[PDB]
Amino acid sequence: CVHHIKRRDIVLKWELGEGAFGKVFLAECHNLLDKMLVAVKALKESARQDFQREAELLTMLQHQHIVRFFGVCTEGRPLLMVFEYMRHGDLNRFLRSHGPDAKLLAGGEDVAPGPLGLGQLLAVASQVAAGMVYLAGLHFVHRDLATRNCLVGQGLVVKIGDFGMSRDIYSTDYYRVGGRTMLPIRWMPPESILYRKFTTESDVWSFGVVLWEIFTYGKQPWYQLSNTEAIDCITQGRELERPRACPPEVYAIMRGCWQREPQQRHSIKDVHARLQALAQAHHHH
Ligand SMILES: COc1cc(-c2cn(CC(=O)Nc3cc(C4CC4)nn3-c3ccccc3)nn2)ccc1-n1cnc(C)c1
Ligand SMILES: [Cl-]
Repeated sequence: CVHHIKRRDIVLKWELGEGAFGKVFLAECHNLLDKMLVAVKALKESARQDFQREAELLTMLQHQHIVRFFGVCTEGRPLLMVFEYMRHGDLNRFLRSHGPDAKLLAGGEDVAPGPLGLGQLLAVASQVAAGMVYLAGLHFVHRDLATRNCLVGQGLVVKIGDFGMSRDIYSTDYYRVGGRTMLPIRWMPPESILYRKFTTESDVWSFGVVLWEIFTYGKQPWYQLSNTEAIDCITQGRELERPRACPPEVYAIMRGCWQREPQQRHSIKDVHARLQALAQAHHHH
């Protein structure tokens, strides 16, 4: 039940990013909800079946913390996928520009430049956890949860996607095991690195790594290490250090996501419930 969009109704503004399989542009869309900003993904190239499967999946996935999908454009070439426009771009970039050095990075006119506070970091964390609760409820395995795969809209609205253009400007976040198989090893637990076992339990481990990215203002996990050294540390069971901005109670949540046995990891629903309770308790303080 994929919604179709006339090519005449899409006005491309500029190219945001490019990957091996697609191109993402900022665009204007007419008669969707007159003149609306949207983000358009163009299919570069089998590929048409993957595009069809994705469009169907994105029409079915509907949640306030999953990237909004408006439809496709199958009239002519390239094939297009229309997504919502999220002003603040990807969450990794957003965290890096609203960190301890935000004042140095800020434009002269930027509103109240400075590092995000605890309340804001907990609201970002709780929103990503809510999206992961929804996917787990559908028995859907993301396999590449990371802040680079989240978008931030005006009003600190956070939504999860799966971009693969992430595999271009964030090519350093992937390890090539062979051919075209790019693994986000720094976000993966030992069973995924060793045997490519991806489940809702390997996604909860990645959510723990997302919490660490959030509380370090977007640092790359294991940044001190090469890909082979990070693989060795993870399989040996080394844990990421508690971030300076991370309260001990948030680090206890990360540790719950990082239990060695996948079945011993806390469920994403309990992780979200705990994050939502900490965000509520801090609201007025
Ligand atoms: C990086 O920025 C954007 C990048 C996209 C975008 C979208 N997609 C596809 C995409 O997100 N796909 C997707 C989402 C999911 C959900 C987690 C469950 N699953 N899959 C999925 C499934 C099977 C196979 C491949 C993917 N790729 N790029 C869109 C807007 C934006 N942007 C906005 N605003 C701005 C300024 C940019
Ligand atoms: Cl602890």
